[PDB]
Amino acid sequence: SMTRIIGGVAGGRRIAVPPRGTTDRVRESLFNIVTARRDLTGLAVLDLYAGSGALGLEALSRGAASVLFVESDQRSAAVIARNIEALGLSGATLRRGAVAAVVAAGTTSPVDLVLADPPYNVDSADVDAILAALGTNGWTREGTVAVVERATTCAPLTWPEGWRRWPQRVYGDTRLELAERL
Amino acid sequence: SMTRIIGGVAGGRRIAVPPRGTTDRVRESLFNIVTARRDLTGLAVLDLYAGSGALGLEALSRGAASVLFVESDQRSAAVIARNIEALGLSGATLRRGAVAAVVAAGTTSPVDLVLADPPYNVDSADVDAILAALGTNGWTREGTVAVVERATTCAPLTWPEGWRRWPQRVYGDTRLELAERL
Amino acid sequence: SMTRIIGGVAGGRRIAVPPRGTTDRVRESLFNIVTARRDLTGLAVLDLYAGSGALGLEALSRGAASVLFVESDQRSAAVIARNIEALGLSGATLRRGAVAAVVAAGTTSPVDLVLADPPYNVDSADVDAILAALGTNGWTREGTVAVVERATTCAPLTWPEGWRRWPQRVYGDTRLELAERL
Repeated sequence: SMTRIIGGVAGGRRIAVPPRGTTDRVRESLFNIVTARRDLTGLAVLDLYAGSGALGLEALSRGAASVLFVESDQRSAAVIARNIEALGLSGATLRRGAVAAVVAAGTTSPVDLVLADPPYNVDSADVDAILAALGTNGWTREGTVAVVERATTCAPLTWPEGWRRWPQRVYGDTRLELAERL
Repeated sequence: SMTRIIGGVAGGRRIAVPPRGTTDRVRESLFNIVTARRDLTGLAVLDLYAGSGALGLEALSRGAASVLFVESDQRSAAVIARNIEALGLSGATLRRGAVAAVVAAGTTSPVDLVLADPPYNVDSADVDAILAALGTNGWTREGTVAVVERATTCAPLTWPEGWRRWPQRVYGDTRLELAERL
Repeated sequence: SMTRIIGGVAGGRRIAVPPRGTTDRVRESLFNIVTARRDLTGLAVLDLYAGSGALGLEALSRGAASVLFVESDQRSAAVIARNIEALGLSGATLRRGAVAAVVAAGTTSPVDLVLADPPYNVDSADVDAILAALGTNGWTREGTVAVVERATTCAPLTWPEGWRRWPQRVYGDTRLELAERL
């Protein structure tokens, strides 16, 4: 199947989705929330468990300078690459690998916005460990926003350390947890 | 003379200016900067040395929930009141009094955005004392943005405390200094 | 012009006065009243809108441990400094700046006695806000005495909070308002 980029310069353009996931309201809202509180212009973005790439590509559409997509599934990575090419927007890099492993090894290049939509079978307590790692392994700096999409049946996240949680939002059966590094 | 509100629901509407200050680019750019990094929706605003009220009325036009205008000069207060009326927007309060003395006495009602364009004969070191007072006397909370408009010939401000300075902007012979409370 | 210190170790010594306010009985009586109820020995004093410094210097003469003089006018600050040096008494500090802005920014060092002779052009409502600020911003502690000298044509002060007013005194066309922090 396909979904559509919501807003920005590629708004209304179609992108492919790998096999299931499993909304437009959720993605629209996510970016209304973020862009209400931050300009995407010039921002570096990390899109974890990227899947189709819908979240990172939305960010690029709305003026982010860079997005690193991290995705473990090879067919999903192919779909991401195809979507990057179809949109024609600069600044995308694709890293195919086990997400928690990439996150574990860290970086010297922090981002300003982390987007994550883990698969159904990732427990919230392992996500919590990823959130700690974002803080300590170079991925974030003061002001970095992290957004995690989870089904409402998943246990809520436990934010670490020095993150200020934003208000929690629900949409049908999906929850968005949002926080910023102090 | 008159100037115009730049954007928001009253964009284009005229407002009166007291016996002069003495731009549209400065006011436009101020709000481009702030509204890139913060949603004005629902915010509480403090407009110090308000003069015509152009800054605080701009904030109201763009969706601020409240503005407290503070102004010492009686004719200027009269102009501000006329402008609140002319515009017809809710959420405005006018307090006529000596601005530093108002700030000194404090509040239990913090704001999210402080706008200040002090007259030419207020020294920067006195503004510095006001910026400290905003911190300690109830006017601010974590996340509050402060913006001070000064002629380029004035000495730069010394931010106190735990404010993080944003990049400094200059426009002709006006500087804007912007910061947020950590 | 010149005036004389009334009492204390510097009793009867001359001090210079800036371009005028515009008495000896007022200052004599002020200290008769205060020293009837409080010992000056070892006290910390604040002299706001100090002008010539005549009040704070009187306090030092009678045994105050310290006086912080606050005065905005540069020639007046020069006169205070000259008077401090002429008397030769220790414990004087001179802070030149906008008085309400100094008061706004506060302190971690309270005083026992506040003396204030605001200029004619300062409204009683702005003095009232200073009086509030004195209580909340670190300038006072339990027992601190505040004394404000005003022309009888000025409206009376509104004392805040947990101040107990002492009896009001009048001397020609000057009033003294005295109170103590509960």
